[PDB]
Amino acid sequence: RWSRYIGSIHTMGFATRPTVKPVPIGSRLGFKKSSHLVRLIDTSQDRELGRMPEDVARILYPLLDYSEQVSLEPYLLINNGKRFSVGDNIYIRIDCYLTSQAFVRIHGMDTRQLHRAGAIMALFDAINIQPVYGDTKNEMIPNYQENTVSSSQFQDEALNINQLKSFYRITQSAASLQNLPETTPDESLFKLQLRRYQKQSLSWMLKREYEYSHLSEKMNPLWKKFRWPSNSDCFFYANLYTGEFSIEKPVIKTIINGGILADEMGLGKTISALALICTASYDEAHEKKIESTDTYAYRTTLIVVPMSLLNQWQSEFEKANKDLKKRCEIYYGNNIKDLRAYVLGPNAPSVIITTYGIIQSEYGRTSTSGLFNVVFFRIILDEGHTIRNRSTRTSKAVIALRSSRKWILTGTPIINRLDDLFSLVQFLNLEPWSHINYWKRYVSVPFEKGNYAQAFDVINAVLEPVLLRRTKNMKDVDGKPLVSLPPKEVIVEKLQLSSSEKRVYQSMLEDAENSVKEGLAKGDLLKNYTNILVHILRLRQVCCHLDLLKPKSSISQDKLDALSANFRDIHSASEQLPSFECAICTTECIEPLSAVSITECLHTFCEPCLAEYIEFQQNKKLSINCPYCRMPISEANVLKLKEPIDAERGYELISFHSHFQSTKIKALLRHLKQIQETSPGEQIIVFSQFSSFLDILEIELRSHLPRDQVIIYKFDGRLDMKERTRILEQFHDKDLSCIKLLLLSLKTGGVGLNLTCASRAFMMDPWWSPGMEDQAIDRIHRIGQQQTVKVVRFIIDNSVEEKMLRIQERKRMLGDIVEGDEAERRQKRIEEIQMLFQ
Ligand SMILES: [Hg+2]
Ligand SMILES: [Hg+2]
Ligand SMILES: [Hg+2]
Repeated sequence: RWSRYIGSIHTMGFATRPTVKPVPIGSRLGFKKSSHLVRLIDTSQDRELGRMPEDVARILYPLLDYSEQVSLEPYLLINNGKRFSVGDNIYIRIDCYLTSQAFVRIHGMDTRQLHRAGAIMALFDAINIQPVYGDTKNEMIPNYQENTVSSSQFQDEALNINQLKSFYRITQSAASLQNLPETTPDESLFKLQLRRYQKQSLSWMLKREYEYSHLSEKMNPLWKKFRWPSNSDCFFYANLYTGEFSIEKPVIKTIINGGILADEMGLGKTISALALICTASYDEAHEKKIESTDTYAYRTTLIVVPMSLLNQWQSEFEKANKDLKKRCEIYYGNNIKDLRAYVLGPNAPSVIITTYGIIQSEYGRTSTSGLFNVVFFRIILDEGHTIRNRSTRTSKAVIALRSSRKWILTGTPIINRLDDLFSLVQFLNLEPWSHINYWKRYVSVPFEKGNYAQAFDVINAVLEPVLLRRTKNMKDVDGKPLVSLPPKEVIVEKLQLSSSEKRVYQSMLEDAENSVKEGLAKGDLLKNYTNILVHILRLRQVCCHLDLLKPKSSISQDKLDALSANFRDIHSASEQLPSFECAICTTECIEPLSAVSITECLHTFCEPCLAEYIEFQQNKKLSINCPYCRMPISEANVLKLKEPIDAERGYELISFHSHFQSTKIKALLRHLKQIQETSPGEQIIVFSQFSSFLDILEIELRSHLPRDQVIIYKFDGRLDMKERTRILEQFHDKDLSCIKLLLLSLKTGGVGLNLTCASRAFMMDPWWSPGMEDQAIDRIHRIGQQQTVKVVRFIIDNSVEEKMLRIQERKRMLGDIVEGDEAERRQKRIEEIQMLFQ
């Protein structure tokens, strides 16, 4: 035990009790603890003398609780040789000492610990003691107290795209990261070729797991160094954030296993994670411990991944893994009966891939089968910004997962709020920042009160040792960008027509071929040139959508989800089995459940009873109304329960009749549903030459995609200029919470339309000229762009569209307009038709 002085405070006090004999100048005063009123007493008279000012009482009052930790010895400064009157000023010098009972003495007690760390921090501000810096440019300042540091210009927790690009500009702009060593995995266990940056992330990820056995022979930003005073060793160290002090320099190494791998999309995060698994797939230290002399899955790596990427991960693992001894399986649909026994058993798989929705579903119903009665070896979250909402069942589920090593693979750790990082920290369990009180007191509140640079330094301080972030725009040591971004990548995706679509396309081909046989049997093929191109056009329309030749349900998937929610709310589980009445025959219990017919307004019928009503009302051509409440019920809006009934989900309302989706719209939706989780905020452009096809696409896309995650913009081309630019205005509005689609016509192209924000293009149909399609795509990419423009061309296999592509290939070889008289032009007209029908 010892004591030591660190600073003094000079302040006047207001007299409370008069003094008969004036107090000595060097009076050894004291502080008694009882808008805050801390009392100033003396040691001789044992009476009260004064009340301190408010701004000084706020500093003294909480410090008196830590008496053994920080003692305050106030001395008297001026004696006017007079009895203290009622209101005289008491000039005091408060000598502040530090006792070893605070120094190096380090149940949900965050409030007790922050109150100390804060009162101590306010004490330092009063005595105006500052740390020592040792670099050429000075680092961060001490974080200030509550309702201080010039709090002004209140800012919301939600972030601007400008505000967000400023956050990245500091965490991705760490020190030189181009000198990270390259770890190359041997081809005995891994059959892919990592890039230069991928070998760096592997070495860093192995370093983060402290796997030094796979490296080739390869302080404390929050703490700061203070200096003792010398009036009334020469250094000490402290962390004002937690109130912890240490006589020696605390070089506490990194503690958590793993980290966050944030990288711009296109740097191969998935491949780097796989290289990590193929290098270290089990806890070697645990294996030796158990045999040299339980719920730990010391050999299994759990990968939680979006649903739309569940099969790609299984695929990419098989394409990369060479060691057959380590197996990889997908946990989905309760396929593994006792997963707890599986991952702990002798045949434990090395990798298990599953969905957040599976993690969410098993957390809610208290699934003791697995995933939560087992501590995994390594958890890897792909697109980890899913858990960014602290209050959703999915986040609570992920945070409940236990593992020795944790990884977060996300290209965008912050979507639209600063505290999206908190759950990333809460997952990694970074004490004390996993605790919410530590986060809201040192990051949230200072940010919410406009002192944002203060919060960004704290954020950048905790994530720097744990987060690694590289950018495709970064330069290597040789002088090259990490990724050579081409202007565009165009890919032809061949599709095959549905069973119904082929029968239509084959019928239209007869009329096309028959018209060729007519003109050819009349001595001149061009005599039916106009009549031929008509049938060729109809074939082209059949490829896009059959409705382009000449009832549709009026309920979107968002509405069905809402109707299903209400239906499960009306018919809730209870002691007895679930039963459904019928509005026509008053049957208390409809059997079977597949015979239940539910109207647009959620009223239950027997499927024959409702059908009999509709047939009877349609045979008399009378407006259809619900037999129960007399509301407009459309026949296409009749609903039924999905068969079978999912026990984990409940009743699901699907359309009674089925509706037709063309092969191309089915394929586009297949892409879009995957881009949502692949890359947040992306602007996609959808080209088609047929305007009515764009009208169909708008209706189908908005019906099959959630509104809060996919926003559809369609350029009517028949609107005033201010609205058209207002559409582009909202289309260039980058929103990482959704993806934006611009449906515009290939005919007009992008003439006078800025389309630079687009990262992806979808060509829904080909045209006679390659120039028009090329010109539309070429107005999206501009040199000096962050992302290459990914283009997909949907072409119906063995159809006219495949033929038109061959015509374009001809034009590119010769030209679009190679002039010539009507003698040379007939040959081109004939050859084009031959190329269409061969
Ligand atoms: Hg019925
Ligand atoms: Hg009804
Ligand atoms: Hg050809």
